[PDB]
Amino acid sequence: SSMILTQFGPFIESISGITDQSNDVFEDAAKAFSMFTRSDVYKALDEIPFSDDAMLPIPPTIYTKPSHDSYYYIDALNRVRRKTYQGPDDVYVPNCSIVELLEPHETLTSYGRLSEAIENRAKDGDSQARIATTYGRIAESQARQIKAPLEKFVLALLVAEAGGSLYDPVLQKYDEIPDLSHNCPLWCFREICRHISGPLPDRAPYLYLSAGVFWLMSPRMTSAIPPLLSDLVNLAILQQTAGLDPSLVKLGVQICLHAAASSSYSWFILKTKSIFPQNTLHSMYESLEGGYCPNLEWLEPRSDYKFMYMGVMPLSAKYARSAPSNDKKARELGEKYGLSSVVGELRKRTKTYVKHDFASVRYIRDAMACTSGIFLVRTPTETVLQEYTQSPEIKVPIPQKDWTGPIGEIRILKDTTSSIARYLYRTWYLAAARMAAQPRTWDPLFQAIMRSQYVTARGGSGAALRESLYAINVSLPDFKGLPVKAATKIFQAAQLANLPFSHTSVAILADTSMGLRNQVQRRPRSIMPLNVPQQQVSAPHTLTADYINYHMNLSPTSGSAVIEKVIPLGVYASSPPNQSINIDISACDASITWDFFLSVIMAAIHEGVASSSIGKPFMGVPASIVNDESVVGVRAARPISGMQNMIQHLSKLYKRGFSYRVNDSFSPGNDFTHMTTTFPSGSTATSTEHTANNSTMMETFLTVWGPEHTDDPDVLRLMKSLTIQRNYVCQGDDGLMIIDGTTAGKVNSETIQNDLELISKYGEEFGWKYDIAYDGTAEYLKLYFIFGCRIPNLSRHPIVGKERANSSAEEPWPAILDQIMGVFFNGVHDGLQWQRWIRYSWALCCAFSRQRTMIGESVGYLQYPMWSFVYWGLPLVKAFGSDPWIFSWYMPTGDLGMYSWISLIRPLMTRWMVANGYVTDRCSTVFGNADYRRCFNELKLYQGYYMAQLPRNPKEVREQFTQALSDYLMQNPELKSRVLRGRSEWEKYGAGIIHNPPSLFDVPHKWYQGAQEAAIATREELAEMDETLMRARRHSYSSFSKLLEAYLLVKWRMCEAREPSVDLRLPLCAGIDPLNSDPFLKMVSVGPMLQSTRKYFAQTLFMAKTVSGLDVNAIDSALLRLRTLGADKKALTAQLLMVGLQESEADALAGKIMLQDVNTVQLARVVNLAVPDTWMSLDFDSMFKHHVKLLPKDGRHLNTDIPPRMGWLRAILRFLGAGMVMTATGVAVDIYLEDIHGGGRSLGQRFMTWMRQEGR
Ligand SMILES: C[n+]1cn([C@@H]2O[C@H](COP(=O)(O)OP(=O)(O)OP(=O)(O)OC[C@H]3O[C@@H](n4cnc5c(=O)[nH]c(N)nc54)[C@H](O)[C@@H]3O)[C@@H](O)[C@H]2O)c2nc(N)[nH]c(=O)c21
Ligand SMILES: [Mn+2]
Repeated sequence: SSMILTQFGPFIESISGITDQSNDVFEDAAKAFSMFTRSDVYKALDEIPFSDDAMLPIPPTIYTKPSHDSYYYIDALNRVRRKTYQGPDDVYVPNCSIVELLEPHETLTSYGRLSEAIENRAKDGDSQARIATTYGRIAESQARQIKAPLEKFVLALLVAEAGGSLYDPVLQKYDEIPDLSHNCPLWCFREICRHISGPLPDRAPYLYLSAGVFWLMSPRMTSAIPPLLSDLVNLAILQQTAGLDPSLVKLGVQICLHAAASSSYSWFILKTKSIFPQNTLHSMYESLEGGYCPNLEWLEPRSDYKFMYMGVMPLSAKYARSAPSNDKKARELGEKYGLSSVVGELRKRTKTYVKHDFASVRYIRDAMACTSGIFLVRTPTETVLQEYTQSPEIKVPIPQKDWTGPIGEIRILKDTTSSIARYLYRTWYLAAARMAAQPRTWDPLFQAIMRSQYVTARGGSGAALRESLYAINVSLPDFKGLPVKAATKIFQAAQLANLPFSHTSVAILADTSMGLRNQVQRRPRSIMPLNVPQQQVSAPHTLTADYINYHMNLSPTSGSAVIEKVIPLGVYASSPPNQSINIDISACDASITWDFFLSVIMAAIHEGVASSSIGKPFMGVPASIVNDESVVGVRAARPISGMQNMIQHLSKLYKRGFSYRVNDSFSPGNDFTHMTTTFPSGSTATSTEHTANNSTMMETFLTVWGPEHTDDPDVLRLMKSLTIQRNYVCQGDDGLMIIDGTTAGKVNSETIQNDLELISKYGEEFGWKYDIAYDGTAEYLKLYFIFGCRIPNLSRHPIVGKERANSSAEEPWPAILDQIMGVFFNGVHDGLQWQRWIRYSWALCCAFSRQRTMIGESVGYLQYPMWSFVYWGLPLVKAFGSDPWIFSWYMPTGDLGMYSWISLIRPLMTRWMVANGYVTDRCSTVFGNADYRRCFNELKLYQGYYMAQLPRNPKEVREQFTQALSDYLMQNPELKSRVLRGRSEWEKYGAGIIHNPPSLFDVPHKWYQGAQEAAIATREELAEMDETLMRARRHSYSSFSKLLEAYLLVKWRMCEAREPSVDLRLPLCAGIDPLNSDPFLKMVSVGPMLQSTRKYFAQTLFMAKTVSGLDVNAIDSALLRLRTLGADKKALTAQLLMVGLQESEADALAGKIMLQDVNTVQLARVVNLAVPDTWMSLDFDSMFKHHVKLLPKDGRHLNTDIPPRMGWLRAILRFLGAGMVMTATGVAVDIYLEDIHGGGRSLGQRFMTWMRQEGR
């Protein structure tokens, strides 16, 4: 596009596969991006000759909106509240005018901020002004839920799309993805915005600033415009990068337009977010006529979550959707929110898919990508008042007469009881007893670990803890003058370190400060962070819960990444013969209260733990005496253990309820403490606890309640065939009920429906509202599955979206780079069209790679070379004269990735350097006669490589602090004695061998550092970071890292492509089909990762956990390095003593390590090699084992042989080979070791040098 094509022409061709990429062009393009004014982006958009198919009616009511005033009021407690009109949910930001409340900005006369007068008038308690300030502040907060200005993302899209269709190297044809003239989201963006600016020279409807927003002073501007615009941009990019059906995309825009047309965008999106999934995913195959699905076997023990692929299951009518119909509800929702045309259009299209195949799952995926991806926002006041207000309705309470007299704070549940609580009790009692009986529980190291779990940089309600203690004349050290963020639990630990349990006890009842975090397609999550003393006392609860989840049930301990959400389980559960019910418990925290659960759980633990903990303190808490009115009449003083003493103090808090301090920053005058029985989300127990009750109640239902409430033979059979150990997987409030079918097909839908209704009624008995879904679909941990195929949900990963719950300003450049790289990796995992996605990312990165630096009137610029992004993981499109698109997005990160792409075109690079004057008489074992040193410096390859490795963020009372922390951790004398023994032992057997000895004595320093890096950076500090970056760019190098220089000595031969590991007609991941060549062939040739990645990697460490503050992978690395470096057994023993272990254990594990055959992944850590995040979804284990041959294609070579004592080389060598195979576009190929320049022996010594030199 002339304007665009004129300014980025050369760069546009370098990322389209037409021209080689070069830092000169990359950086020129970067300069061009930064010099582009916002209005120019809109002018560029004006040049696009949009097509009629990219247009649709834009509701005039989007622009003319009411005054915010009728949407708020002042309540009885003088809190600015949101006035409700559409219902209990209608509490978000309303769609109203905004210009009347702003004062023009000094320099940007066309933009304005909330009037200083209104705010000050609000600070002065005026009611009308408080309301206007609230609305103004919350509208802004809504507009800030993005990573950066939308104009950056649009400009990047224009620049990358000007490259036109992309030629697929494998399919050997150009893609047929429509050009921007057909992009309805973009057309809307341009039109809506143009209509708003009107005659104004400024085209941007609002400006996204570092801490706030300014709105274009147009009477046509609305508080709903930013969210609307943000959705459009995402949809614009996804249509070009995921190849989304343009027609499905228009439906999505329609929905957003309707949201802006309503009285509240966020609210409208919340009420209609189910449209696309319900009418596609949840209504597929009413008529199944064919296609294939996975046939997996769930290996034993089912708890390993390991699966094996056995082939494909031919689909027929026998498998058509049998679950309840949702047509009625689906159409009702549409009719009610003015979207029936969209519902019906979606229903009509869905019924046309009578075969389950790539085409159909892609259809679902596409549809599901259209849902708004905004991070919903509302004031903290509103979140508090809605999420902490109502308790659960216990329909069948525990009889009052079923409790004994008190034993301190608790009451025992009689065994006479008829309550079903009876079972909840036994289970926790049992677990507590076995937990407490474990010898490890009484190991000082174990207790240090439990005491360190909550010693972090995160807040722990510091202010309130200091006040509760102040009220009893217990003043904590201030550490006046220490450069650390005081509002951290690490700081809290330091303050409490030398105080007895008895002095801080009262803090257990102190207020809890509320936090907040916004979510996509969901209402705000509240964050109630307990303080150190509260977390300490919660240990018994947490431990018993872990014991249950570890020994008594089938449960996930997943994070937020797709790589750790046991994808394999979903495939299995959703694959016909099998069926899965998605069971969930809504309002979980508010349902785990004292009346039923907590009073029972506290008692069961307090009693089940009695004998094992008899006369000992625990984690710092002393034993004591409690009032005993247990047995009727008699009343004595009863001795209890430390562990019991904890439960004793915890019960008081649980029983009393929690006090949440709410400081609504967005609502002037909204400061208050709110009491509620709703469970804390920031307790070490929360998740594990909820997981334990989930499985316990489900178990009780399958064993007792259910069977006793029906005589239906079939329902009794179904129930009896299920077990929480084999058919029910849970985590927190989410659960998956997996019903293995049979040869005779799947279990009767009606029989399942009956047994689900029983579950529903059963929950009402103890206050749980089960959110059960039976729809032929599987849902668990936010991943969606149908017929064994994963459906990535693109709407949940907003490209421009970003969660900003507070008013603090965004992190300083270049933190945005990490976020952009994160956006890129989401695309890889979500399976976007690889070429279009790669090209786009390059444009996006380039658009953020340049930042203006100020140094006292000296205007300069920080510039990250294109090579820094390669290092971070972004694959090259074409360089050094190579063919285009030969590099896959599965190229590893850092050194391993650098090694991979370089090895792929090494000869080419050499040939290119000479052809361009980079020649020397000096011959290189890697680049021959190529003057690589002068080449890599001139094209900033070394600079980018080294710049990519710098931090992207600024960085007597000292002895006192570190010492306090030290006392906290080294509380128990036995632990210290262990570490010291290790130290004097390290001198004799380990010192000199390695210099990276991990040690408990390090924790205090690691913690101090953490409390420091948590504080806010100073202006000067930011400068030092920039200067560090500029220094690295100005310096000239002569080599890469020592490890990379060593890998480059290794050469390979790529041979025969691998045979398919799975059927080519089999849909595993929607979007990953024959139309997405690289990802598809990789999936097919390599094969999917069929085991939980947590369970897999948990097998690559000698020790699962350690003190919070040390790295388990680091300890595992130190041990393995000492072994490799020839150190003696006693040296590993010394290392293990320094990390808290007992001599007996130390000597044993150490002796075990000396003789163990370490697997590829675990041993590879000796040189810091890690399995790439992007590979986690594929069967990398198989690649290392059977597809990276270390015996040259034609036999043994002198240089390839592995020296007798260097068998550990094979591990490292496997990673290098796999690196090249995965980085090469197309099918995974068998790679064969061809050469090692100086031979294996010389190579091993080279790595040993690196090993012993670390931290020197
Ligand atoms: C000053 N500074 C800002 N950020 C970050 O910038 C953001 C908000 O800032 P802002 O309004 O203060 O920053 P400006 O980017 O500079 O806005 P701006 O008005 O954007 O840039 C000014 C003008 O420079 C012009 N320009 C850009 N590139 C070039 C170029 O290559 N050559 C020439 N001749 N002009 C250029 C262009 O006209 C443009 O309007 C913050 O959030 C920070 O994170 C910094 N980050 C680091 N590490 N170090 C810094 O010294 C620094
Ligand atoms: Mn669920």
